[PDB]
Amino acid sequence: ASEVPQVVSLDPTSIPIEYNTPIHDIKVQVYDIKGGCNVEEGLTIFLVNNPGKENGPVKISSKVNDKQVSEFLKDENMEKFNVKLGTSKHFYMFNDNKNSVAVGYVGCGSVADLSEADMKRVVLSLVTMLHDNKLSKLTVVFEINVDKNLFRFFLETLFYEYMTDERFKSTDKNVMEYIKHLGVYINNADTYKEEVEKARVYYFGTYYASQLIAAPSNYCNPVSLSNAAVELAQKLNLEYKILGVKELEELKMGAYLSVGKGSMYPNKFIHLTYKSKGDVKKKIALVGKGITFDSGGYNLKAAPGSMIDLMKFDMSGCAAVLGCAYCVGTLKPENVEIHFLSAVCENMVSKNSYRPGDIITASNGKTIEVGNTDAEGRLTLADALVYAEKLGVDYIVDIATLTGAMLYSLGTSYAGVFGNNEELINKILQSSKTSNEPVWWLPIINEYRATLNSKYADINQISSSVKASSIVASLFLKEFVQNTAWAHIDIAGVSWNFKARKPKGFGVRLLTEFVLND
Amino acid sequence: SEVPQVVSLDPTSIPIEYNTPIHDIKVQVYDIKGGCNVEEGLTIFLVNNPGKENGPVKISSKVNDKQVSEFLKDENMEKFNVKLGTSKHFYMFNDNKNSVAVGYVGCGSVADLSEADMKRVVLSLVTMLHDNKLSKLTVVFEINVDKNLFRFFLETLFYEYMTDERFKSTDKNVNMEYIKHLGVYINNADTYKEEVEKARVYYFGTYYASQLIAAPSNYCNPVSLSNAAVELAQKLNLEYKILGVKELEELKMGAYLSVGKGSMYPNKFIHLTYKSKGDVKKKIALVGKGITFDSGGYNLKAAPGSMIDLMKFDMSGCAAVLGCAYCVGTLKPENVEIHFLSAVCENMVSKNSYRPGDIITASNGKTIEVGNTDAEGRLTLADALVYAEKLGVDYIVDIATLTGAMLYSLGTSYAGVFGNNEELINKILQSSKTSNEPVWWLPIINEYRATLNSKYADINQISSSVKASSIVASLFLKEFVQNTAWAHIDIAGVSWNFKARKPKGFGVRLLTEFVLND
Amino acid sequence: SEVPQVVSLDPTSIPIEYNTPIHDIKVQVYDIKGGCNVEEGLTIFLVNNPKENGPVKISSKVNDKQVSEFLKDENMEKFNVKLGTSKHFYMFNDNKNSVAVGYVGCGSVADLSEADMKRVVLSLVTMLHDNKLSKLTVVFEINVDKNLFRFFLETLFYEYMTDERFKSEYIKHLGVYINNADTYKEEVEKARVYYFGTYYASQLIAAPSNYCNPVSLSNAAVELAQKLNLEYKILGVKELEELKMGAYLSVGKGSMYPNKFIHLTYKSKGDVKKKIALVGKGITFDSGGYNLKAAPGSMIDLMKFDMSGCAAVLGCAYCVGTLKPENVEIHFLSAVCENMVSKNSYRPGDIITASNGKTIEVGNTDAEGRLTLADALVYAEKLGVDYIVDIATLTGAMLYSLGTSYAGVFGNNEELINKILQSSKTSNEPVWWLPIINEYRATLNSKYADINQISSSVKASSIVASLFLKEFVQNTAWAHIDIAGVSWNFKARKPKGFGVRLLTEFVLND
Ligand SMILES: CC(C)C[C@H](NC(=O)[C@@H](O)[C@H](N)Cc1ccccc1)C(=O)O
Ligand SMILES: CC(C)C[C@H](NC(=O)[C@@H](O)[C@H](N)Cc1ccccc1)C(=O)O
Ligand SMILES: CC(C)C[C@H](NC(=O)[C@@H](O)[C@H](N)Cc1ccccc1)C(=O)O
Ligand SMILES: [Mg+2]
Ligand SMILES: [Mg+2]
Ligand SMILES: [Mg+2]
Ligand SMILES: [Zn+2]
Ligand SMILES: [Zn+2]
Ligand SMILES: [Zn+2]
Repeated sequence: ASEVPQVVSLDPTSIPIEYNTPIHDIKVQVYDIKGGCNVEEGLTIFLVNNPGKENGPVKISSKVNDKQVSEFLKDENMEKFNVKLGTSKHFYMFNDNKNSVAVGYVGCGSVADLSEADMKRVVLSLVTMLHDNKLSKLTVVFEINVDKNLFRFFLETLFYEYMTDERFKSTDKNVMEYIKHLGVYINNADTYKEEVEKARVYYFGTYYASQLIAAPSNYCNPVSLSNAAVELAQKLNLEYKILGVKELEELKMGAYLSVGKGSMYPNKFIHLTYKSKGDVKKKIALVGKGITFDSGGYNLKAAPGSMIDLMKFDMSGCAAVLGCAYCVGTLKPENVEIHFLSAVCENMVSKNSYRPGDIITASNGKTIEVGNTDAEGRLTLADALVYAEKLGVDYIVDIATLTGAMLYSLGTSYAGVFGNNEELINKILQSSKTSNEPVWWLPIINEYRATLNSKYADINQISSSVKASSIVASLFLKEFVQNTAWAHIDIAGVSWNFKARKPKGFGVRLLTEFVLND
Repeated sequence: SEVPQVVSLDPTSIPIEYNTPIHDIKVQVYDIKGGCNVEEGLTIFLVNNPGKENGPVKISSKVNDKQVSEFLKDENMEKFNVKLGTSKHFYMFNDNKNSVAVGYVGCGSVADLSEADMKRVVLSLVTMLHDNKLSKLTVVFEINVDKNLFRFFLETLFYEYMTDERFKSTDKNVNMEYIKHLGVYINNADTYKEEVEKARVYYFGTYYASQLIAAPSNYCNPVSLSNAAVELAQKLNLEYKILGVKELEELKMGAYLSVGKGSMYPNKFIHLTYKSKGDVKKKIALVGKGITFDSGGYNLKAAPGSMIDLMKFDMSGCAAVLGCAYCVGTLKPENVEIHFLSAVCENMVSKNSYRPGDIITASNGKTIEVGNTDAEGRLTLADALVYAEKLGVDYIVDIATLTGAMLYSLGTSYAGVFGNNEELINKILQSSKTSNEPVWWLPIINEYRATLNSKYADINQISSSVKASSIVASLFLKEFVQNTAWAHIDIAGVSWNFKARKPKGFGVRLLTEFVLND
Repeated sequence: SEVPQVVSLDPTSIPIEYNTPIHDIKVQVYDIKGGCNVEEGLTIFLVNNPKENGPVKISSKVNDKQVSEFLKDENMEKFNVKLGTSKHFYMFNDNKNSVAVGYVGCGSVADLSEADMKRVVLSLVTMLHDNKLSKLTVVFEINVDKNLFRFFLETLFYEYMTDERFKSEYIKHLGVYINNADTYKEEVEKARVYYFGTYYASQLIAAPSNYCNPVSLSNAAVELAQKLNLEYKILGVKELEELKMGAYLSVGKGSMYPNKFIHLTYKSKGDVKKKIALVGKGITFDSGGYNLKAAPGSMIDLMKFDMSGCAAVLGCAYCVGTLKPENVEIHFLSAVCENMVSKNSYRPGDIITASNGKTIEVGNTDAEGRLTLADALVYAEKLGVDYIVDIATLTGAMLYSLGTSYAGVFGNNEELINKILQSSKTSNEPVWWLPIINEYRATLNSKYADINQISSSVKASSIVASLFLKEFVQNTAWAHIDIAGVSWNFKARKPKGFGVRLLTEFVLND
C-alpha cells in the first residue's frame, strides 16, 4: 500500500469500489416448468419465440397454476401480440386469490438459437421493465431453448445491465430500488441450478473490471490501481507483490519505465498469484495492459477522432485480468497456478517524458527505437511479457486496448486474438464460445516483420510503412516471448460500450473460462 | 505574494502606467455661440451634411478671426466633402499674424452617428494627431451629440491616442509627443462639462484593463495579476482579500483548483469590495474570467484557427472587472456595495494537469465530468459563481472570453448576454446603450440541458451533441446559481481588436454604467 | 462497340500483349543426383543454412573443374545466406567459355513462405534484368512443395516480364536442377499458364482509365472469349434497363462511357457436376463521385486499379479456358462502369432500386462498388449456380485490418469459405477468413428506403459492406474477397494481378 501523491488536497487518494452490490442481495430460486408457474407478487415475464414465423404470434405454452391468469394468457388473447425480438408487453389482472398480479412477455424472435447479441437485446428489454417500476420480485419463464452456457450468460448479463454505478454521483443520485428476489422457470431445472452462483461470480468480476475502467484517471492512477489490486488479493487470499521503481530499475525494465517517466505517479507493476492447493498441472500468466491515462505523450492525441477523452479506459486489459483474479480466487480451480500481471503507468506530457526517437532498452536487453510515444502499450507489454516468461509458465495470454485499427477491422463486437501457437489460440476461441464473449482469430503476418528493422536500434517500436497496425503491434510483442505458447487479445474496439456510455468489463469471463476449462 | 521564476530574467510584476500622458492634457470646454478663437495648434471642425450623401463642407460656427473666417467661406470649402471619416488640413495666418492649422473631419450624412461611426470619426482625428508635433488640439462640434456620445467621443479619443510602449526598449517612437491642451467648442457647453472628467475616468479604467490584457503571460500570471489587483485596491482604498490555495482547498473549490493544477503559478482568487457610505440598497457581484494563459491543457489548442498565440487575452473578463473597480472606486457611487471577483489561474500542460475524463467536485458539491480541458473557463466560473452567491447579493454578473463560437454568431462588434432574469438582462442592455459598448441578448435554450447529463458524474462540462457552444456554456453556468438574478456576458469575439492588434478593454464602461445606473 | 472520344487523340482500345518473351523460354528440369552442367549462361544456387545468416556452402556436384573451384567451401564461406542476399561472378569454364555463377540466400528456415520465395525471386530477377544472358539455370539446394515450385516459376515469369506498352533481351532457356525432378515437370506448363492469366490481369489493371474504360474493357473481354472459344454476351444500357439494374446503372450515370456488363461462360465437356459464378468489381476509374476522393490518403491517382476484381476474373477465364478442367461450368461476370462527377451523376441521398426490387439509400457516392455488385449478385443468382464468389477492391479499411499482404474473405457458407482457404494454400495467394457480424446489420436500417448503402456509425467498413452484399444472395453459397489492400504493389509501382491463381485453383480443385 503506497501513498497516492496529490497536487491539491482535493485530489482523491483511492478508487471507490463497491463490493457488496444490490445484485448480491437478490435471492435466486430456479423451478422446473413441469410443476407449473405460480404467479404472485412482482412481475412475471415469459420469454417467448415463434420459430419459422418472423413476427409470429405469442402463444404461452407453460402450465400456470392459476385459473384467472391461465384464462388471461390463453391463445385467443395472446395471438394479438407478436414475438418480434426485443418487443415487450405488460399485463395486469387479479389471480385466484383476488390479488392483483403483473405479467408480461419479451419477444425472442423466430430463430431458435439466440446469439449472444440477440440475448443481450432480450435482456435489455427485460431491464427496461425493471427500471422505473418499484418491484420486490421478478420471475422469468423460459419458453425458449438455451444451453447451460447461454442460461448463465442470460443471468450475468441481466445482473450486469441492471446494476447502476453511482459512485461518482453526489447531487444527482437516482431517487431506484432493486428486486430482492428472482425466480426462474425452466425445463430440466436441476441441470441449470449450478449456473446460478457461477453467473453471480462472473457478473461481479465483470462489474469489478467495469468499476475500475469507469473510474476517471484522477481516481484510478498507477498507485491507486495497484493499491486496489492489493486489497483484492487480501480479500481473496491471493499472493501479491507490487514492484516499485527501484525494483523495476534493478530488473532493467527500460521500456516500461520510459513510458511512465512523464507521470507524477510512480510506476507500479502488479503481480498476483493464485495457486491450487493440490498438484499443479498447468501454469498460466495473464498479462493486462495497464495505462491509467493515455494522452499519447509528445505524440499527443490531438487528431480528430483520437478520443483523448475516453483514455481512462486504457487500463481495461489490467481490469479484465483483475476481474479474472476475482473469479478465480472465488471459484478456486484445482491443479493450476495463475499469475495476474500488469505493468501499470500513466502516459503524459512533461519536461520528464520520453521522446519520439528515444532509444530505450527492454529487460531482455533488446534496444527499441521509439517512433511514436502513443505506441506506449506495446512497450509496457514488452517488459511485462519478459517478466511473465521468466516465471516458467505453460501459457502467456495478454489482453490490451492496443490499437484503434481494431475499430476498422472487427469493430465494436468482436475482439481479435493473435498468437504464436495454434493449440493455445484454439483454447482461447473455445473459451470465447463458452463465455459468450466473441473473439476472432487474426494472423501475425511475418512479411511485415522487416518494416520493424531499425537503422540504429535492435528494433522499431512502430512500422513506417505498414498501416495494419494491430498485426504490426502483434509482431513487435512476439519478439518478447522466446520459447512459450503466447496469445494476445486486442480489445481496443470492444472494451467501451459507446452507445451505452459505459465499459463492458470485456475479457473477464473469457479469461476465467480459459483458466477453468484448462 | 512572491512571483515564482524559472530563470532570473523572468519578470516578477506587470508593468503598469498610472499617470499617462492623457492625464496631463488640460481640457477646456467653451460654448460655441461665443465664437471660436483660433490661436495656435490644430483646430478641427466636426461637420456633416444631413441628407446629402458625400455633400459639401459648410462651416457654420462663428470664428473670431477675420483671416480664418475668410479661409473657411463656403466658396473655398466647396471642393471638400463630408464623407464619414474623411479629413483635410488647412494652413494660414490669423489676425495676430501667427500661422495656425485648421481642418475638418467629415461625419457623413446621417444626423445620428452610431458608436461605430463615431469611432471612425475619432480614428480620423487621431491620424491628424499622429506624426505631427502639436501642443494643442481644438475640436468644434458642428454635429449633434447627446451627453453619452460626447463622453464616448472623449473616452475614445483618449484611448485611441494613447500608445502602449511598456514593452518597447530599442524601438520606442522617438517622435511621439502628446498635446498638452484640448479645447472643445459645443452648443450648450455647461451641460457637457460634467462629462469631461467622467470620460477621463472611463478612459483610464479601459486603458488599465487594456494594459493587463496586452501584458503577455510571462508578465501577467495569477500571482502578478492578483498582486496588481491588491495595489489597485490600496490606491483606491477598496477592501481586498486574495484567497490562496489553502483557503481555496478549505472552500472546496475543486473545479477552479483542477484547472490550475498543471501551472507553476499558484491559484489566486481576487476579491475586492466597494461599499458606499450610507444606506446600501443594491449589492452586486461582478465576476471576470481570469485565465492568464489558456493553452487548452491536454486538449491542446493545436487545430488550425485555434489562436493559441492570442490566449494571454483569456483574462479579459478579470481585466474588465478590475477596470470597473478603478472607475467605481474613483467615482464613488452612493447606495451600493460591489464585489469584484476573479478566480485567477493558468491552464497548462504538465505531469500535474487535470485530464480529459477526470471527475471533479465543485464547491457546491456537484460532481463534474471533464469532457475537454479546453472548456476550463466555465469550471473556474462555476466555483466563482458559488462563492458570489454565498455573498448574498442582488445581482451576479459574469464577463468572460468563454467560447470561440461567439465569432460565428455575433462576430467582433457585439458581445452576447445570457441570463436567468429578464429585468437584469434589460439593465445590462440599458447599460450597453449608455456606455456605447454593444451587447445582444442570446437565449439559454433549455432543450439542450439533457446533453449535459453525465453517465457517472452529476453533470458534464461539455455537450456530446450540441454545437451551440455559447448556449451550452451558459446552461452549465446556470447550474451554479441557485436563486439569484444572474447574467453572463460572453466577450470572446469582441475583446481583442484584431485589425488594430490590441485589446479593446471591452466591458469596463458597460459594467460601470450598470453599477452607476443602479 | 465503338469507344466514345472527346478528342481524336483519345485511345479507342486497350493495348494487350498476348505473345510475350516468357512464352519463348524453353524450360527443362533435371534431377540434382547426377550433378549439374555449367556449360553456358548464368547458374544460380538457392542455398540456405538451417546458423542464422551463416555462410554459403554448396553441396551439388558440378561437371566443370573451374566452376567446382569457385564453389569450394573456402570461397563460398565469404558469403552468407541472409534471405535475398546474392552474389554472382563471371568466369571462364573448362572450355574457356564465359559463364556466370552465383547464389541467392534462402535464409535459415526450412519451410519458405510465399513471402520468402517472392524475396528469393526478386533477387534472381535483379540479376536477369542486369545481364545479357541466353540461359538461366537454377539449382534447388533447398526443399520445396510441388505448389511452391510452381509458385517459384510463376513469380519468376511475372516479375521478369516488363510491361512496355505505354513507353515510346530475355533468356531463351531455363534449366532447373531439383531432387525428384520427375514429380515437378507437370508444374512447368501450368505455371506458364498461371503466369499469363496473372500478367493479363496486370495489363488490364495497369492500363490507365483513358485506355481502359467500360467500352474498351468489355471489347477486350469479347476478344479474350473469342481467342479461347468461350461463350460471351455483353449487356448494354437498354438490356440493363430492361433488367432493372438501377443500382448499377446509377453509378454509371455521370460517365461518358455507357455501362457494359460482361458475361463469359466456360462449359466442360462431360457431365457438369458444379456450376460457379465468379463476379469481379469493374469500376474503370473511381473518382468517388460527388463524394470526391479529396481527403489526404484517398489515393485518387491509383483509382484506375478499381477494376482489379474484373481483371482477376478475366485472367481466371484465360487459365480455365486454356487448362480446360472437366465437370464444371463457370460464368465470369463483371458489372463494368466508371464513377464520375458530372451534371448527370448520382447524388448523396439518392434512392435507387436494385434489380431484385430493394430500394437503397445512397449515403456515400464513393461506396459505388457494392451497388454495382448488388446488381451483379442478383444476376448471378438467377443463373442457378452452386457457388457465387465475388472479388473486389471494395474497402480502404482492408489496409488497416489485413494490410497489403493478405486478402479478406467473408461469406455465408463455411464449406465454401473453407474451399477458398484451401485454394489460397495451393495458389500461394494468401487469404484470411473475416467475420460477417450480424449485430452490425441494424446500422443499415434506412429511415426511408429498404436499406442503406452505408452505415453511419460502424467503422468496421469491410464487414458492413459484406453485410450489404449479403442481402443480394438469398439461397446460394456465396463468398466475397476484398482485395483493396492486396491488389496494387505500392512499393514496386505495379499490379500484383491478385486473385487469378486463387480463383483458378478454386475452379480446378472443387
Ligand atoms: C501509433 C499507432 C501505431 C498506435 C496507436 N495506439 C494507441 O494510441 C494506443 O496506445 C491506444 N490506447 C489505442 C486506442 C485508440 C483509440 C481507441 C481505442 C484504443 C493507435 O493509433 O492505435
Ligand atoms: C471545448 C469547447 C466546447 C469550448 C472552447 N472554449 C474555449 O476554448 C475557451 O476556454 C476559450 N478561451 C475561448 C476562445 C476561443 C477562441 C477565441 C477566443 C476565445 C471553444 O472552443 O470555444
Ligand atoms: C465510403 C466507404 C464506406 C467506402 C469507400 N470505398 C471506396 O472508396 C471504394 O469504392 C474504393 N475503390 C476502395 C479503395 C479505397 C482506397 C484504397 C484502395 C481501395 C472507402 O473509402 O473504403
Ligand atoms: Mg497511446
Ligand atoms: Mg479553453
Ligand atoms: Mg469508391
Ligand atoms: Zn494506449
Ligand atoms: Zn479559455
Ligand atoms: Zn471503388
